[PDB]
This record gives sequence, structure tokens and C-alpha cells, in this order.
Amino acid sequence: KLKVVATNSIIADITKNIAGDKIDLHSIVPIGQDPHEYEPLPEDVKKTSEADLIFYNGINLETGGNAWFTKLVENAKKTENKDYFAVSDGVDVIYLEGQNEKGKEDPHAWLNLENGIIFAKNIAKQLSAKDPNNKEFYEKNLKEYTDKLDKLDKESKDKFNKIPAEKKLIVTSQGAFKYFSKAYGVPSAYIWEINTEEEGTPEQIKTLVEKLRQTKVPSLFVESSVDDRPMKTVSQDTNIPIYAQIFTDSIAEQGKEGDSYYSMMKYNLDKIAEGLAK
Repeated sequence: KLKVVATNSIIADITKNIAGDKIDLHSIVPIGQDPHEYEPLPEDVKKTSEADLIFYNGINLETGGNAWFTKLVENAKKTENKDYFAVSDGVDVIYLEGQNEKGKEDPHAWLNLENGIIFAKNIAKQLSAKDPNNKEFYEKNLKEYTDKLDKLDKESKDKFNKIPAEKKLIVTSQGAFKYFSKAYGVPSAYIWEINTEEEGTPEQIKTLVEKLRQTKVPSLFVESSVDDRPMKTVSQDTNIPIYAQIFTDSIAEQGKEGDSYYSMMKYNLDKIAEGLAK
């Protein structure tokens, strides 16, 4: 079978929905781990060296900072757009501080479903090119899976459009929901920007608290992957309750709520819409 490596559980789950059991799939960053700052283990190095096809997020998720993915593919002697492919190719990127320069792209593209669909399209394209015997199967699965994501995307947009505008603000610890904000029309506010060295200082908390006191936002949210003490402080200082824990950069463990890219997104979209309608 085609040997495929995915960098994280979101990309691996989308890949499973296109390829089923036709491939031999290995995922590097385990469920619930950090897909930006990860140290590959010997098994990841071996599997990447042997792979026919490698999928990564791109847009600086795994190539910034310690650039773990760049080192991995260079040591594995794998070539860009031959052996490895960025599943975000074609997304309408968002830049940090609104400054268009290569390396300033915000990586969190999958938090809108139109981009999950683009991820799936790129995965199906490259599986078909490397394994043409199953091309019809990949194309069929792509159509079925993108229809499922598209339905959730339209349903979710209808929910958010109904919410009184004064309540529509997605508040999280890190600014990881800009793609969600762009697609669903819910502006973002957060404690620290992506790539800040200091996470949750008194100055950052105070800055967000002062912004939120001037708003009518009824609920706050907190990521399951971050220390919740900064947002709990923001919640107490503003008297705005934390409605729910939400997913950011991993799906849930198998058998739990949110254990696929689709179910992770359905949980997030439904809980954010519920909390903001309060």
C-alpha cells in the first residue's frame, strides 16, 4: 500500500476520510499534543524516510520556531511538491498583524470548514497522483466528505447570522480563531497573539479585560490545550462566564466527543453559537 505520513491528527483524520484502508498511514503529532512545537521521535524519522507521500499543514505551523518539519524532511531526503505537500495550498491566508510577508501567515486555517474542504481536495489530488489504481475511490470519498463539511458550514453560518451582533465576539486565550472569525462573521479577541513568548501576563489580561468591559459579549471560551488560569482571571475580572472548553489544534481521543475533524468542528461551532446566544 501507499505509505503516507501526516504531521498531526487533524490532517491524519481528513486523510483517513479520503483514503480509508487503501493506505498505510502514520501520524507524527499525537492526539492532544502541540503541532507547532513538537520533537519527532525515532519512529517518526523512520516512517518519514520510508514514506511515498507526506502531508503537512504549511503556513508556518511546523516550519516556524524549531522548524521540526523542515529538519525532518531534509534528513529524510524528501522533496517539496514531489514527496511532501502542504494541505493549506489554496487557502485565502490571514497574516499576523495584517502584514503580508512570507512567514507571517497565521497557520490555523482548518478552523473554518471551507479550508477543511481545501485540505481534503489537496489530499485527494496527491493520493490520486501517487496511487492512480484507487483514484475513483479517492474522488468518490472526496465528494462525500466535502458534502458533509459543506452542510455543516452552511448550517453553522445560519446560526451565527441570527445572533444579535452586540454579542458576537469569540474570546479565547490565544488568537487562534482568525479563520473562524473570517468565515463565520464573529470577530476575535484574545489574551496573547500567536507566537508571543509571554502567555498570560497581568498586562495582557488587563488589556483584554478593559476591552471586554466595553462589550456585551455574554460568554468567554477556553482552549482545551492551554493553561486555563489566564482566561479564568479574565472571566472573574469581567464577570463574563466561560461557557465551554473548545478545540484548537487537535481532534479528541477515539470514542470521545470531537474525535474527528468533522466532529471537532461541529462541537466548536455548536458550542460557540450556543454560548454567544446567551
